[PDB]
Amino acid sequence: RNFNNLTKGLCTINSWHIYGKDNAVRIGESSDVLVTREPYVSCDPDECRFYALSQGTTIRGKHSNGTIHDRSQYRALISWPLSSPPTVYNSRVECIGWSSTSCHDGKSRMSICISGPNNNASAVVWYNRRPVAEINTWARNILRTQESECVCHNGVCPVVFTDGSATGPADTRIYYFKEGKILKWESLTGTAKHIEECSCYGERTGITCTCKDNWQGSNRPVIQIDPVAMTHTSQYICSPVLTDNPRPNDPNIGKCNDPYPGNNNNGVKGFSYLDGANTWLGRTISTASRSGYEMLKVPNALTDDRSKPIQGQTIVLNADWSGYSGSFMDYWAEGDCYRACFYVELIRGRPKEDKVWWTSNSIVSMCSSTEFLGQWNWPDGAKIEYFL
Amino acid sequence: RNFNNLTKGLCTINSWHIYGKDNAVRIGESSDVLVTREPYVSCDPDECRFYALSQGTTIRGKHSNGTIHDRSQYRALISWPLSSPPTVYNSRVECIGWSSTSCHDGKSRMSICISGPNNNASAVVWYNRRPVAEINTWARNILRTQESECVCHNGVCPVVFTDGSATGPADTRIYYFKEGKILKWESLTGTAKHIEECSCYGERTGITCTCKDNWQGSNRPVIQIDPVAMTHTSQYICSPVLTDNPRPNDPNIGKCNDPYPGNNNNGVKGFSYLDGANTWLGRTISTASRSGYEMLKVPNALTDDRSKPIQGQTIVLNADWSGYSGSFMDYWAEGDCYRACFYVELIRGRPKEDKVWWTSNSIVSMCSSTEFLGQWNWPDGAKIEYFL
Amino acid sequence: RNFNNLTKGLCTINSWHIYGKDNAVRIGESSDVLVTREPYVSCDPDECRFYALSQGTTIRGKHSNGTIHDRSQYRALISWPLSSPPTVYNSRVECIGWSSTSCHDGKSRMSICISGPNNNASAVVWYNRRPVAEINTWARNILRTQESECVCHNGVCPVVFTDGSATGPADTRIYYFKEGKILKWESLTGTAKHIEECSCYGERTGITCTCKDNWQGSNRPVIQIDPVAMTHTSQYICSPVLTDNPRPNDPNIGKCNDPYPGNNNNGVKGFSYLDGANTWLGRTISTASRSGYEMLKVPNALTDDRSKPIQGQTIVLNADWSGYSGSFMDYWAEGDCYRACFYVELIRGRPKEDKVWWTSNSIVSMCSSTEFLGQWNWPDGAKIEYFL
Amino acid sequence: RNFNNLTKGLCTINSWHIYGKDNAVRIGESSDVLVTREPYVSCDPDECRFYALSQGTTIRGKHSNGTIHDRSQYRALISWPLSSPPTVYNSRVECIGWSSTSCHDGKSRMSICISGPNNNASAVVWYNRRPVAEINTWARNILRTQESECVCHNGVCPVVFTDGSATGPADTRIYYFKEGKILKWESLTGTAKHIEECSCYGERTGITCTCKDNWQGSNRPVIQIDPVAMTHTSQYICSPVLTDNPRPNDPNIGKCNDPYPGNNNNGVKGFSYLDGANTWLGRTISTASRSGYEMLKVPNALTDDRSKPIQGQTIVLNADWSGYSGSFMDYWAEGDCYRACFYVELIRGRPKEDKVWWTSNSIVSMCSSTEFLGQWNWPDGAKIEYFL
Ligand SMILES: *[C@@H]1O[C@H](CO)[C@@H](O[C@@H]2O[C@H](CO)[C@@H](O[C@@H]3O[C@H](CO[C@H]4O[C@H](CO[C@H]5O[C@H](CO)[C@@H](O)[C@H](O)[C@@H]5O)[C@@H](O)[C@H](O[C@H]5O[C@H](CO)[C@@H](O)[C@H](O)[C@@H]5O)[C@@H]4O)[C@@H](O)[C@H](O[C@H]4O[C@H](CO)[C@@H](O)[C@H](O)[C@@H]4O[C@H]4O[C@H](CO)[C@@H](O)[C@H](O)[C@@H]4O[C@H]4O[C@H](CO)[C@@H](O)[C@H](O)[C@@H]4O)[C@@H]3O)[C@H](O)[C@H]2NC(C)=O)[C@H](O)[C@H]1NC(C)=O
Ligand SMILES: *[C@@H]1O[C@H](CO)[C@@H](O[C@@H]2O[C@H](CO)[C@@H](O[C@@H]3O[C@H](CO[C@H]4O[C@H](CO[C@H]5O[C@H](CO)[C@@H](O)[C@H](O)[C@@H]5O)[C@@H](O)[C@H](O[C@H]5O[C@H](CO)[C@@H](O)[C@H](O)[C@@H]5O)[C@@H]4O)[C@@H](O)[C@H](O[C@H]4O[C@H](CO)[C@@H](O)[C@H](O)[C@@H]4O[C@H]4O[C@H](CO)[C@@H](O)[C@H](O)[C@@H]4O[C@H]4O[C@H](CO)[C@@H](O)[C@H](O)[C@@H]4O)[C@@H]3O)[C@H](O)[C@H]2NC(C)=O)[C@H](O)[C@H]1NC(C)=O
Ligand SMILES: *[C@@H]1O[C@H](CO)[C@@H](O[C@@H]2O[C@H](CO)[C@@H](O[C@@H]3O[C@H](CO[C@H]4O[C@H](CO[C@H]5O[C@H](CO)[C@@H](O)[C@H](O)[C@@H]5O)[C@@H](O)[C@H](O[C@H]5O[C@H](CO)[C@@H](O)[C@H](O)[C@@H]5O)[C@@H]4O)[C@@H](O)[C@H](O[C@H]4O[C@H](CO)[C@@H](O)[C@H](O)[C@@H]4O[C@H]4O[C@H](CO)[C@@H](O)[C@H](O)[C@@H]4O[C@H]4O[C@H](CO)[C@@H](O)[C@H](O)[C@@H]4O)[C@@H]3O)[C@H](O)[C@H]2NC(C)=O)[C@H](O)[C@H]1NC(C)=O
Ligand SMILES: *[C@@H]1O[C@H](CO)[C@@H](O[C@@H]2O[C@H](CO)[C@@H](O[C@@H]3O[C@H](CO[C@H]4O[C@H](CO[C@H]5O[C@H](CO)[C@@H](O)[C@H](O)[C@@H]5O)[C@@H](O)[C@H](O[C@H]5O[C@H](CO)[C@@H](O)[C@H](O)[C@@H]5O)[C@@H]4O)[C@@H](O)[C@H](O[C@H]4O[C@H](CO)[C@@H](O)[C@H](O)[C@@H]4O[C@H]4O[C@H](CO)[C@@H](O)[C@H](O)[C@@H]4O[C@H]4O[C@H](CO)[C@@H](O)[C@H](O)[C@@H]4O)[C@@H]3O)[C@H](O)[C@H]2NC(C)=O)[C@H](O)[C@H]1NC(C)=O
Ligand SMILES: CO[C@@H]([C@@H]1OC(C(=O)O)=C[C@H](NC(=N)N)[C@H]1NC(C)=O)[C@H](O)CO
Ligand SMILES: CO[C@@H]([C@@H]1OC(C(=O)O)=C[C@H](NC(=N)N)[C@H]1NC(C)=O)[C@H](O)CO
Ligand SMILES: CO[C@@H]([C@@H]1OC(C(=O)O)=C[C@H](NC(=N)N)[C@H]1NC(C)=O)[C@H](O)CO
Ligand SMILES: [Ca+2]
Ligand SMILES: [Ca+2]
Ligand SMILES: [Ca+2]
Ligand SMILES: [Ca+2]
Repeated sequence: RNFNNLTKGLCTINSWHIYGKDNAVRIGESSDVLVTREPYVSCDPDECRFYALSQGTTIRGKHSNGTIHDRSQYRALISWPLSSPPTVYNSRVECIGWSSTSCHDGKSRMSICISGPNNNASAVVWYNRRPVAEINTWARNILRTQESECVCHNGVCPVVFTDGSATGPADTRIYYFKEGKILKWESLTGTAKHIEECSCYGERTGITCTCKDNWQGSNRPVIQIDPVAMTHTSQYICSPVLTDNPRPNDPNIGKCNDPYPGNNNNGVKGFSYLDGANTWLGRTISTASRSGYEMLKVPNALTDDRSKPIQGQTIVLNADWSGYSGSFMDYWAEGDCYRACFYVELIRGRPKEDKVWWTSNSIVSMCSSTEFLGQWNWPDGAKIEYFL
Repeated sequence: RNFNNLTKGLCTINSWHIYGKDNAVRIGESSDVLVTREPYVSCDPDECRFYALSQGTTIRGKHSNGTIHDRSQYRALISWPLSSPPTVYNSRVECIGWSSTSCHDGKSRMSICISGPNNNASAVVWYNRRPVAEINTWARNILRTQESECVCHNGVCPVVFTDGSATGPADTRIYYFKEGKILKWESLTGTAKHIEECSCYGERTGITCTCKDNWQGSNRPVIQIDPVAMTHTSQYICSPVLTDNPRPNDPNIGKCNDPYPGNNNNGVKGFSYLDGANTWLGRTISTASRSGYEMLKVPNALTDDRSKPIQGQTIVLNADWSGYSGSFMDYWAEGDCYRACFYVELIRGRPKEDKVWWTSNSIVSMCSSTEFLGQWNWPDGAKIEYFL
Repeated sequence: RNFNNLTKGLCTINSWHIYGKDNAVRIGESSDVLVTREPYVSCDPDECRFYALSQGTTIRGKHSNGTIHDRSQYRALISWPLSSPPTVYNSRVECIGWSSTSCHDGKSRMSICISGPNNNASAVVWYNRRPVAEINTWARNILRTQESECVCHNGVCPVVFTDGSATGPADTRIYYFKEGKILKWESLTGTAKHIEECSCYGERTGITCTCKDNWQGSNRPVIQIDPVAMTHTSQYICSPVLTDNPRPNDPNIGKCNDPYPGNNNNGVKGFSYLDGANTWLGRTISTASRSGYEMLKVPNALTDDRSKPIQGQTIVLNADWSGYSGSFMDYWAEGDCYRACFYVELIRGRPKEDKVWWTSNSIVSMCSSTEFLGQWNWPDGAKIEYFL
Repeated sequence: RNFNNLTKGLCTINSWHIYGKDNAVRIGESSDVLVTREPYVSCDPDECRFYALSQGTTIRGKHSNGTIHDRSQYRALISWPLSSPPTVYNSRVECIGWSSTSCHDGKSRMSICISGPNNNASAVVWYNRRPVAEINTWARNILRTQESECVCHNGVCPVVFTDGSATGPADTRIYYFKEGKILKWESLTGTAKHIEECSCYGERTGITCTCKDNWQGSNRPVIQIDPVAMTHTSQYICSPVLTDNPRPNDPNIGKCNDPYPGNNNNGVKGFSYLDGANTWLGRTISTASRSGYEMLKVPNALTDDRSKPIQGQTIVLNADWSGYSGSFMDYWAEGDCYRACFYVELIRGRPKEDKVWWTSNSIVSMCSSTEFLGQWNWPDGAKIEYFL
């Protein structure tokens, strides 16, 4: 086996096709399905799998009560076969904790989990299913990371972490790992003013991460990483097509180097593919809550502060609950280009559906097509009343 | 590994022996068995597996309510080990959608799933467990395909699709795939007037598909495909032994090039093995409903419009519910001939058994023997009353 | 891989040690454990597994009602990992039917299942998980076979079948298979007057089978098979230590060439290891019913009509229900001898425990030691009251 | 494959990081999780797994009633994937019995289980999943062994056994196995006065075991084994930091060659890493009961009868139930040193929580870091009230 190199460009994105869907909440009404949240997708050279943070209980289990909670000792990063639900019997534990990332470098997989109390959390870096390196909290305020896959080039796998305030300046670091060992880290540079939950993908240009500004911005910060030089830059998506949630209405001029104002101290993990005229942005349909999901083709969104959509695709109707979303690609697929993919977390239960005492989710996932495919919409599909 | 070539003839069929049976509905009364329909069987070079369209819920789950429905977002093609039931914990998702086919070419498996609304459906073609090609609806009216396995020769795997009316002329296409890529497609030619749900098998003569005419015919249309030239012909089974359901009583003269009249706008997926004096036809015993199943040896059924049975075998008693049936063979078995096999879907629940609110099925499967074996009958075996 | 040859003698048997136990009925009180009966054990070159005939329902499932029944369409030979219980999710179906045998030849496994009505049953012979040969009933009266493993030498695997009366002369045949194909069969010869459910093992001397005479005998018939010449002889165990059930009390003179009288038209599957001074016989402790199990060292039991025990070991107390028992060995273990092993079926439910409506079992298994080990007793361990 | 040699020293232990946690009792409230106790962890060259003694029933099963019991016929050593819970469907049975050890030698795994009545117990030694050797009780009083992993060097795997009184002088033996065969055994020598449940680890210095004195001592006995010479010595941890439970308060002078007095006829399995200035001891926080767990850095604890802690880490709060603890390491990890690891059994149910009728546990596990990591605490996390 050899380390994977990012040698291809993105395939032309003309629409999105269904890739995976687990119907976890439907099935979990009567099966031993683990309560999860913060899911993602990540590929090995021979298999692609679903990932999420378990809550250490099934949905029907009485311990599902209180699972709106973010950071218990009962959480772990688990993975399971593509489009199956996360069950007690099919889920593989990657590491223990309440914030994670994971990626395959072509030879083996690195997984990182953070655990601990708010003022004393630590990351453990696993490589080829063994713990290799550990990182202590540097700001003593909820050390946290991507909640979707990292990306590797020639064995080097950059990861974005943040430690510090969720509502003011924080201490963000980019770490560069190889075989689970720390090669280097650096403090965030550039014009992004707050960074959380980066969604990343790689292509010949380098590694691109679209993150969330939880503090003041409703445009998304972007970190661009060179995995060879092990350096990065940051800014915001310039486009006035705003993609955080909640968010103001779309103006006609966006902001490249500062948060677009209107909504403070909140946000949702999201993603984009920034590729000149082949640029597509994901966002919730609602500007107020985590409901609906759509993709919008916004040429040069990264650099053009006047850019608007010229094409789109609804993924989840506004009437249906969405949640976190993030990027991944099958770096080991055949062909001359990397096919852009993404997942959407479909959150069920609390806080929006409070007749149940749990919070969980299912997953839907799409990849790009060079065809102009007809669109459907993809709800979680569970009926809350059945759980009462 | 090499691509499989269709180098053998069919084994002489003198009777049928039990091959597989999953008892899924019996077991699912108290186990996490997924609700399915439209099942089939398909072999890899090292394993044969059961396939079906899941409904994204177990039978005992409250979401089983309403599963008579054909095309939800919660359906997926799943596969699972031969004669095991389709459980949450043992089922592998091949792709997402509500109409499917799948086949191994000797090197890897191609699976195709169609999803979408009626007017905007699309096929995604997967090869070696990755999405490779996509096909948009061409008639905007329920793009649909075989619901049983396709067949490959030297890497070329033909698949029959239909888009358009179920009750009038429609747009049927034969696609030719290799490694999931589209080599060619062509519009239906020949005398078949309506084509749905083709059941196919291969042998040195080429690929033979027995389909369903949903519009006017109660004889079955046949498509014969040359996978090297990538061309086909079509007609009907000439025999007056009629094999659709519902259907008129058997006359003494059949129809080779037009639908045999009497029953309109309905039908069931079925199959035959058309091999001169070694010809066997499957059909429901009832002419009115999907109940019973029998095999009948009808020499030269394809070409002889006077042909009648000379031997037969009951598979399912008329007192028991049947359903879809289709062909498959183990192309990788030892020996000098291909052993003909088939499955019968045993539908339980709605619409025929409406005291439950679900629709599901189990599977029984047979292969041919050169012996003249004694016959049994093979019911689903579940007691509906237990589910109340 | 090479075919296994029977090149070793039996290890000296000085006691028996615990080998496996699945506690299936205990666990099945609250888990998806399949109802079974007629279990056995059989080894591959890399793994040993438990085998049994499923009834196509779990114990807690409502379809467990009526499982005292021997021969439904819902039965199948399943296998599962050593000492695990037979669950819906871990059981591999080998073939469909209600009477079976199975054995590995060193390269692949042959499994045989018989299915059908009483007057029209048939065997299907599977090799390397594919159907290869079929055998129709020859006497039209419940074609039936060993219900424990067969044994192979240089690719030749003999199997004993019986078709015909259970209460008078029947038609017993010994078949010789290689790669699932029929090399030869022959009618029973020798002095055994009725043969059912042979338990077999192999060693340099050939293949030895201890069977059951269901008609008149309470001593056990023995068939000795030469797998090279493909010939056999038969007689009874000469010893007055009688080992069928039910049975008369032990006399002082046994019978070598005729049934020992007293009990007609009943019996239980059993086994022995016949090895001169290293001979050990298994039997139920009760002479009236299937309760208890003990091993007795009876020198030259096969040939000495006065032979009595000189050592023994209780396996199951008389207070606890037993059932079928049979022989197997790990032919692929290291060392200079084959270690004798056996299983005992521990039947729970009907007819003896009729407060439940089901019949099932668990398994306990022992192998021999050259040590003189202390003895325990090994009950099924389930409490019937829990199932009410 | 080659036998592993103990060529490395221990990594410097500056703190402990989370390694694994199964949340078994939480999950088992609504899933088919087996009741266990006496768990441990052990690595193969390609995977690390959790181990424990099953009770042959799930927690929700009615047979969980009475599982405080130590030695039934329904117990077995099982293993299952790291941090998954021990379920009916994912647990692999290693051998049958109620006292165990297991270890991989670099080529294959040896597992040992003891079963039998108190006066007639016996060990069966399994190697590469086959029974190889057996050892009869020598003192006829509950033959028993480590309840955590053994350690191997160049194919030789020492194991400590005890047979005889729990409350007076007993007969302890050290056995030396290779490929499951007995090379040698010897009677305990040295100054340790009573030995049970040794927790062992290996490094270039040899094999170090920290055991329990059940008779008079609240300091822990230590056995140091040379796996090449196949000889050993014994004494006690000299440190006045006492680590058994229950135990007296810590004095200022410990005892090197005799039990430290105050508590008789009780104890708990525990462990330490004895490595000069890199020495760390584990213990319950409570001196009265199995509650809490902490690690304490006690330089030269083995040899210094005045030694006190200079650093520590809380693992489980005193408010939470703990239980057995033991050592293991991944001998096949990359790097220049062996990373010390340990598990803590978190016992739930009887005798401390008697509103339920069962006794079970979950597992938490840590390994060492060269960083000074922030500490969390790791409770079982189940709510007993949910089980009522
Ligand atoms: C079968 O399936 C197919 C395939 O999926 C279906 O076809 C798809 O249909 C959907 C739905 O219509 C389309 O999505 C929309 O796309 C438009 C963009 O395309 C339009 O505009 C293009 C740009 O035009 C401008 O520039 C060009 C320069 O060339 C210039 O020519 C033009 O004059 C103008 O200046 C046009 O080029 C384009 O035309 C082309 O395509 C047509 C087909 O679509 C075709 O007929 C033409 O011939 C030509 O080829 C077309 O006119 C997106 O604008 C739109 O997204 C907006 O609207 C949705 C609601 O529908 C909303 O959710 C989005 O967020 C967005 O609107 C919000 O944001 C805007 C930007 O800030 C803002 O301006 C809006 O006011 C709005 O903002 C408000 O809401 C948001 C969200 O809550 C909030 O945040 C804000 O604050 C505020 O409150 C859709 O994405 C697909 O593109 C189309 N696909 C294809 C391949 O055709 C087909 O319908 C299905 N068939 C059936 C029968 O069902
Ligand atoms: C143990 O197991 C074994 C193995 O399974 C069992 O043996 C099997 O027994 C079954 C049941 O009998 C047989 O199936 C039937 O086969 C017959 C065909 O064979 C008969 O006819 C042959 C043809 O004869 C004609 O041509 C020859 C030319 O050679 C000429 O000689 C003759 O005069 C005549 O002109 C004969 O050759 C054949 O004889 C041979 O075999 C005999 C044994 O079967 C043997 O004894 C002889 O010596 C000789 O060797 C034999 O006579 C099928 O016709 C029949 O199928 C029809 O009937 C069933 C109901 O039973 C029905 O469901 C079928 O659909 C079909 O009838 C419908 O369709 C017809 C065609 O259109 C129509 O004409 C009918 O009116 C009817 O139509 C109505 O119903 C349908 C369905 O609902 C509806 O759609 C219509 O609209 C309409 O309403 C059976 O398949 C097996 O072949 C046989 N197997 C073997 C190897 O023997 C054995 O019984 C078991 N033992 C025990 C104790 O249980
Ligand atoms: C810790 O574990 C160890 C290891 O397991 C335990 O030790 C074991 O203890 C058990 C139980 O006692 C033993 O099993 C019994 O073995 C005897 C056979 O051994 C005895 O007889 C031998 C033969 O003696 C004859 O020939 C010799 C020639 O050398 C001659 O010297 C002698 O005079 C006589 O002529 C003796 O050699 C042997 O002595 C040796 O071993 C002794 C230890 O056992 C030792 O102390 C001596 O020093 C010497 O070394 C010994 O005396 C079996 O006969 C017996 O089986 C019968 O009884 C059981 C009930 O207990 C019954 O279930 C059996 O079916 C059988 O009895 C039935 O069948 C008979 C034959 O037809 C019949 O005659 C009986 O009347 C009876 O028939 C009735 O019941 C059956 C069944 O329902 C029914 O079908 C009939 O119709 C009828 O109704 C046991 O198998 C183990 O051998 C022994 N193992 C070892 C290694 O020691 C130890 O106890 C445990 N410790 C503790 C504290 O628990
Ligand atoms: C974020 O996470 C980090 C990392 O985990 C947290 O930092 C950790 O904090 C914990 C809790 O405080 C520390 O654990 C304790 O460690 C001390 C040992 O360190 C102290 O003592 C050292 C030795 O000093 C002596 O020798 C030196 C020689 O150099 C000499 O200088 C000195 O004068 C004295 O003579 C000091 O070196 C050390 O200082 C160093 O570290 C400091 C930080 O800790 C730092 O600030 C300094 O600058 C310097 O660098 C420090 O003073 C353990 O003693 C202690 O364990 C005892 O207490 C706990 C309860 O807390 C108890 O459970 C233990 O069993 C034990 O006490 C029992 O046993 C004793 C021995 O017999 C006995 O004397 C006690 O009376 C007591 O006995 C009673 O209870 C037991 C148990 O029930 C019973 O059996 C008996 O019978 C009896 O009833 C803790 O382990 C970590 O070391 C520390 N880690 C690090 C890297 O800093 C941080 O707090 C977190 N942040 C936040 C905000 O939460
Ligand atoms: C604390 O809230 C953070 C994250 O919030 C989100 C969410 O659904 O909004 C869930 C994450 N939950 C988990 N990863 N478990 C939180 N992140 C953490 C570390 O709690 C937020 O981005 C502000 O810093
Ligand atoms: C019919 O009874 C036969 C077998 O009886 C036994 C039993 O528990 O006694 C179960 C077998 N059940 C199964 N193998 N399924 C039967 N054997 C058969 C073929 O029914 C008997 O040996 C007489 O011929
Ligand atoms: C009998 O008690 C012994 C062991 O006690 C412990 C315990 O939780 O205290 C459980 C073990 N349970 C199991 N290993 N099953 C016992 N050990 C045995 C062999 O029962 C003790 O160390 C005195 O000899
Ligand atoms: Ca924001
Ligand atoms: Ca029709
Ligand atoms: Ca008898
Ligand atoms: Ca003690």
